[PDB]
Amino acid sequence: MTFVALYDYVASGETDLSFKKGERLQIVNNTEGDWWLAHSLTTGRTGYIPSNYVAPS
Repeated sequence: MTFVALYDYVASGETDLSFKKGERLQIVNNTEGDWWLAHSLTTGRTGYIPSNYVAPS
């Protein structure tokens, strides 16, 4: 499922994914939690993102 970033996000660790507002991100894993594993359709990188920064697209 594809979500779209509502805000910019700047990563702070090894495992999260930076992204820009409007970037489209594929869900890799959102089975549970506030942090989701996502895959960017702009960069192709995969990492954890804050779920409250994205909405379905």
